Amino acid sequence: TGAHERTFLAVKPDGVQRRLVGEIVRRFERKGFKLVALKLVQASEELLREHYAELRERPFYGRLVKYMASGPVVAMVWQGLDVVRTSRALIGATNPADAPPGTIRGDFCIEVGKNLIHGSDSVESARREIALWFRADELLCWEDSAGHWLYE
Amino acid sequence: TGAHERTFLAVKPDGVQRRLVGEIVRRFERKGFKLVALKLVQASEELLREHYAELRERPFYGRLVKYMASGPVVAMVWQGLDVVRTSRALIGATNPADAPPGTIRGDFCIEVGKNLIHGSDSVESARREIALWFRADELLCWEDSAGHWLYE
Amino acid sequence: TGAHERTFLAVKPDGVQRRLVGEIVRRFERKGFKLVALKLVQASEELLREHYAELRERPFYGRLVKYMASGPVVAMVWQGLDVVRTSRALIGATNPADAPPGTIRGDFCIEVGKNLIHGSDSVESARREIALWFRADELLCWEDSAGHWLYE
Amino acid sequence: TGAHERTFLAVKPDGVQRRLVGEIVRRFERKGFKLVALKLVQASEELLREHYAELRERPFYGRLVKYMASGPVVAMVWQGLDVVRTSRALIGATNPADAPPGTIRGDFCIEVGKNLIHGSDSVESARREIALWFRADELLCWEDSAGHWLYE
Amino acid sequence: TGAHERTFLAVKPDGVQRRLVGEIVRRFERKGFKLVALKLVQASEELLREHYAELRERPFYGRLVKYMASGPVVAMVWQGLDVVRTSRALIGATNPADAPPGTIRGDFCIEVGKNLIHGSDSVESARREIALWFRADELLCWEDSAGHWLYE
Amino acid sequence: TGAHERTFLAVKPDGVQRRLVGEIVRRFERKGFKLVALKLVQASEELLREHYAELRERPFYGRLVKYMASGPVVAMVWQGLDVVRTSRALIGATNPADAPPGTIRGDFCIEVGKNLIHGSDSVESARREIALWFRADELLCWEDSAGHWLYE
Ligand SMILES: Nc1ncnc2c1ncn2[C@@H]1O[C@H](COP(=O)(O)OP(=O)(O)O)[C@@H](O)[C@H]1O
Ligand SMILES: Nc1ncnc2c1ncn2[C@@H]1O[C@H](COP(=O)(O)OP(=O)(O)O)[C@@H](O)[C@H]1O
Ligand SMILES: Nc1ncnc2c1ncn2[C@@H]1O[C@H](COP(=O)(O)OP(=O)(O)O)[C@@H](O)[C@H]1O
Ligand SMILES: Nc1ncnc2c1ncn2[C@@H]1O[C@H](COP(=O)(O)OP(=O)(O)O)[C@@H](O)[C@H]1O
Ligand SMILES: Nc1ncnc2c1ncn2[C@@H]1O[C@H](COP(=O)(O)OP(=O)(O)O)[C@@H](O)[C@H]1O
Ligand SMILES: Nc1ncnc2c1ncn2[C@@H]1O[C@H](COP(=O)(O)OP(=O)(O)O)[C@@H](O)[C@H]1O
Repeated sequence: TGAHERTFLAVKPDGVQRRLVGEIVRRFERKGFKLVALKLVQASEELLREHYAELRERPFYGRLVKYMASGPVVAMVWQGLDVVRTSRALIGATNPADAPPGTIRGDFCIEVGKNLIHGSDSVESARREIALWFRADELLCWEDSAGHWLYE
Repeated sequence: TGAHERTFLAVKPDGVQRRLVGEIVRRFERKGFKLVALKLVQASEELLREHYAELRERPFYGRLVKYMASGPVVAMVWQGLDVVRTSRALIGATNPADAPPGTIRGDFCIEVGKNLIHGSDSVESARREIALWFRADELLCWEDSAGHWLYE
Repeated sequence: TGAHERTFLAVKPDGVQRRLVGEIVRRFERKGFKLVALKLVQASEELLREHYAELRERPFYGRLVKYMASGPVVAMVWQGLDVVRTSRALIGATNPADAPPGTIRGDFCIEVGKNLIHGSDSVESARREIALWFRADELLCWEDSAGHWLYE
Repeated sequence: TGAHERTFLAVKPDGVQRRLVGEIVRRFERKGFKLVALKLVQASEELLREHYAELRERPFYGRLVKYMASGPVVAMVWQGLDVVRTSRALIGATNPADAPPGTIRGDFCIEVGKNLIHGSDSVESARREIALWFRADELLCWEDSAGHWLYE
Repeated sequence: TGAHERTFLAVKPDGVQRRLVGEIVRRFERKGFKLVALKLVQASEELLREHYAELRERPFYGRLVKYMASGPVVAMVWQGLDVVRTSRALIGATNPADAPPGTIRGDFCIEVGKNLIHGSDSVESARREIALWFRADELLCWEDSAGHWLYE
Repeated sequence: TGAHERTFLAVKPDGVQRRLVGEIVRRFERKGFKLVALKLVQASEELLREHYAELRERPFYGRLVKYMASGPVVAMVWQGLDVVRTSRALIGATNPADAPPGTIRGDFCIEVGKNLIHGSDSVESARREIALWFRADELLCWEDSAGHWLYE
């Protein structure tokens, strides 16, 4: 899908509580990605169980779903060339301990259960999570004036 | 009322296009205010005309309304003591020329017809603007861990 | 006297707790002031009522002493031309509501009882506060390479 | 001349030595002004005597000219609506002591003889200083892609 | 050779348009390198074709050359120990996708055909590129006060 | 042990002199580590050769001791899960040439003898260095409100 690829990102409850929302948004803005959906939300455990359905057998599954519902998250959709892969690169490893300085988690986090943010792991997960969290009318198309200075 | 006062803020289309959303959000976060609503919307002229109803007869009203409808805006509700009056101070004068460095308009723009942000001018205006832009179930109540170090 | 004037500054418990120590220090560093003493302490109530002796008969005095004692404070001494008066300008007005953006309290604080920093109000108060918080041996003399570019 | 107004700015030798060139440039970029000339230069005392000709009777004139020639300056031309007036607002008062936090001098400087930067005091001085420091071919015209988000 | 090694750097037209000049300059300043030449130029295709002579037969050569000529570039010479190799590390991989967060390309862009900066690839290349872009009298020798705290 | 592991960090004389203390502190603060001791000192040569005891027979040992004694150092103790190993990752490789951008030395330093910071290399070295630089009464215990958002 080229430069029209989209990913689902969410600032987790710890990110909101630590006042790192603007700090997170800025990292993706300064990179050149296009913000196309944004929402402050109180995620229900039902949505979170489906969001993390792949992890249902894991010992930390219950804790994860409860933590993600214990406070507001900032749900987001970002657009650009390799946005899924590259957003993951900017996030850093799942475990902050393996994430180098320079990444969100390397700069801001200690522990895997309190990493600040979610990013889709693949284009298939992205497509699944976009539809899960957002309605079609919540996804905005806009002509970026500086697009020519990011692409070609 | 009190620490429970709320204000309506909006990053205008130039804020999104100039990649200043994270920059704007960060400044209210670090000030100590609570983010209680957030969404990226593409506003109709109809909404904006109601939003700026009092400016109906102004020579610049057409330009304002079109400009606000020209791109996505980030709609926000912030909560805290004296948040309406204080957010306006953070934003700076309507004309960025009269807005001192240190303010959002002082640091980040030039002209009155492109001043990167809207803020409610009073508690009564905030009350009308919140209801106009948000459904009541888009306004989130959450226990902020940071209020302990901001309030007596 | 002159370029060798000194002030006492302290990051209050809310400053440490909100992780704003580095931020505060950076602002005095980038200004070109010379750091001559620095220390993390749990100041005893006995020390704090002598520090705030002049506010004895104020209603808030009691809970101001108890608060400043309720956590670690970063005590420091800064040196430079007009440091006392210039520090207070940088810190901002006592009530953060009166403190403009660009100042520490204008950027970071909401309420008077949680204004993340103390600064000596006069040259004479500075001499007194410096002597009360530090021993003579804690105040360091060091050749300031940067001085040749900050002074005529 | 509207949005086509230009001003001459120079990072003084102290600004270069303190590594504040990028920091200075950033303040004018983030404001929305257009950089149209840029040059690292070793200013001769002959050029500096003419640059500051208005000050020839002043007791500090010799010292000023010698300081300005003791190291490289970053000579610049910036363009935009009220760029002369507004650049001065961003610089802050001549004497750093009268310049509030938020301005270059308020944030970064102590003493009048070591203020970090020069800005034209008027459009007439701007026109004089542009021609003094730059040849016509050193002034570049470029179409700013985000111009529509700064003007109208 | 030694601390006297020099490299040619250029902020490409996208760096100027995305207002990242001050951001780029700040990163070499804070690393400890000495700025010895600086100018904003509008490069001819002829200069750029010589600059990228080795890429003459590449399928993207036309696009590169036109893009580089499409807007003003900031030409620079930086000086310091291992400055060529180290600047390249600061810049990051040619393709911004392979450039880790923390690098200029890692933080600030997406695509290989719009990577905001050029850096010499070797001491021999730097020598050719400096002579190509600068006259010898545009290269400044100045006694840096900061070298004392960067070098043994 | 665990979340209560502690490391010793020191801003070396070049760190203080280059006004990078606030910068360094901020980076450990934003990471979520807890500051438990802090102090500006002129460390005696006798202390420094016992601190660097293990490097006795190294050629540089002599001038390393004398350098670290030639100016004020900011001694500190930080606390958190895996703080020792994570601090060293944040600081970067001993030779800044091997230290990637995003790390402290990768961002700020050029040469091995002027790498602006020391950090304990192991848990056992930390216990030893902490005890050597601080008295038991200088290491503070305080309730970390932020901990509930950094740990599971
Ligand atoms: N071992 C664990 N203990 C507690 N929480 C975990 C653990 N592993 C993962 N998590 C949480 O669950 C989220 C989803 O895990 P996973 O899908 O493996 O990683 P990612 O978010 O990188 O795709 C993580 O981002 C993290 O917040
Ligand atoms: N004279 C003008 N010319 C063009 N646009 C204007 C003018 N005055 C105001 N505006 C636009 O209309 C908005 C609303 O105006 P107003 O309510 O007076 O200011 P504020 O938003 O600061 O309360 C302003 O923020 C600005 O975007
Ligand atoms: N009305 C008040 N209520 C609560 N605390 C106050 C009040 N006024 C002052 N304080 C506290 O007492 C401290 C010292 O008071 P004062 O000397 O008046 O201000 P400053 O610290 O700006 O010099 C202030 O920093 C503030 O935290
Ligand atoms: N009293 C003084 N002593 C030393 N240097 C001064 C003094 N006054 C001004 N200067 C230097 O001379 C420059 C030019 O002075 P002036 O034209 O009055 O101010 P400005 O630069 O604000 O236009 C100042 O920016 C400053 O660097
Ligand atoms: N495959 C490509 N497609 C488009 N542009 C490219 C490609 N490879 C390189 N370029 C452009 O040409 C410039 C010079 O290429 P090269 O010398 O290989 O890299 P570097 O500039 O990192 O030394 C690159 O910085 C980039 O702007
Ligand atoms: N080859 C060298 N030349 C000069 N100084 C050195 C050299 N190697 C190490 N040092 C200095 O000695 C300090 C301690 O050395 P070491 O323990 O090897 O590194 P680190 O401090 O990263 O653990 C370093 O921080 C550095 O300043």
